[PDB]
Amino acid sequence: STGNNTIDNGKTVNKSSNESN
Amino acid sequence: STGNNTIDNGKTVNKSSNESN
Repeated sequence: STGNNTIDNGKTVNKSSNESN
Repeated sequence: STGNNTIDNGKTVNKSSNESN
């Protein structure tokens, strides 16, 4: 908000599969 | 969003194989 009053909204979705043998 | 209302969307796909012996 100043003295126009800029607004933002964010989403991140981060799956990360893994395997090791 | 200001007081135009810029929007962005991003995707990254990062596989990383590995092996060691």
